[PDB]
Amino acid sequence: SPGIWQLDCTHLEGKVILVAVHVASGYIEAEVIPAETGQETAYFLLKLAGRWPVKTIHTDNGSNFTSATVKAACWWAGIKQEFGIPYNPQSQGVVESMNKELKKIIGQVRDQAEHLKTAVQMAVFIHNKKRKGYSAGERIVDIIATDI
Amino acid sequence: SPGIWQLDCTHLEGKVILVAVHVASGYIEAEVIPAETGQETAYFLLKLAGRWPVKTIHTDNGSNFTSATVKAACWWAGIKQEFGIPYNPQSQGVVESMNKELKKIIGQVRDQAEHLKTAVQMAVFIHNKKRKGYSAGERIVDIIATDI
Ligand SMILES: Cc1nc2c(ccn2Cc2ccc(F)c(F)c2)c(-c2ccc3c(c2C)CCCO3)c1[C@H](OC(C)(C)C)C(=O)O
Ligand SMILES: Cc1nc2c(ccn2Cc2ccc(F)c(F)c2)c(-c2ccc3c(c2C)CCCO3)c1[C@H](OC(C)(C)C)C(=O)O
Repeated sequence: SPGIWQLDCTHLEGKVILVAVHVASGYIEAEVIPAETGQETAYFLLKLAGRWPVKTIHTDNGSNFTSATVKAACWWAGIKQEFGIPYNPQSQGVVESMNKELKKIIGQVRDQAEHLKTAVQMAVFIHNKKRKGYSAGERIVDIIATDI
Repeated sequence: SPGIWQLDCTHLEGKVILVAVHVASGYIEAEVIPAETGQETAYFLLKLAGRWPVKTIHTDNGSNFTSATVKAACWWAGIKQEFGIPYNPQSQGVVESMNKELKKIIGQVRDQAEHLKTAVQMAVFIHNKKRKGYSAGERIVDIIATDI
């Protein structure tokens, strides 16, 4: 489904990186957030939902979607709650692979910037433009355009 | 051209809103930034360029693209410098109209949130999904997919 995104946080240098993966394409949106809080996740979801047609959110940590602020963002944006991760052999290992690739790229470009957030955005850019043939960026735009 | 974006800052409640308009579609990306600085504009451009294929940036304030940090972001992302705004009757008034519409929507939803940044993201969501027929969100994905 083109409306499914998986959101997870990863920790690096005492900072938190919120990583959203568009499951059907492997496209990533990421932000360095001041703390792993419900208010940060809610704000991130409102931004994401205004940029792409988000129908469902998945995660490897269900408790991060329990706060009143996150429930309010999903209610307002019309995003449906997902219990666990439904078995889908087509997307098996895709989210883990995209997160592994992003982490590797961050490590590879880290010394090119002072701030971790700068290295993270360089890594998102490299990841989204990398041809695998099409790139994740080309794939998401094709998937969504064809779904419209 | 599908690679042209116009970036400008607007001021509201003592805060700064950086508004990026995809000129061919009217699609918007916006963020509330802590101050009108070169480092904030540079970071915003790196994020934008990793999400969409940005070729050229326009603005109504040329001096905001003179810092070493902004020049570095454009160099790394391969974004070309534009002197003034070239005459294009097809896009006449589009950026001004999109900014006017965003400002009106912010005013309309402002009392639904505590934080201005929340109202801004609600406004971006409403703007991008509004059918004018297609929405700006549907138009950008069609323009970029067809350009690929
Ligand atoms: C924090 C920061 N400063 C930057 C720069 C560029 C110039 N300067 C000024 C400067 C002057 C003298 C130095 F000795 C020095 F080390 C840096 C980028 C920057 C901006 C864009 C960019 C890159 C860099 C390094 C790398 C490739 C992708 O695009 C930075 C940068 O921080 C912001 C993006 C927030 C401005 C950083 O983290 O280093
Ligand atoms: C700051 C903030 N808090 C929120 C909420 C929701 C619950 N709460 C807790 C709360 C509890 C008791 C209250 F009396 C009270 F006023 C708010 C949103 C929020 C989150 C998402 C959202 C909306 C709201 C209001 C409006 C529609 C779009 O989606 C907020 C919100 O701030 C963050 C998004 C940063 C969490 C805000 O600015 O109000």
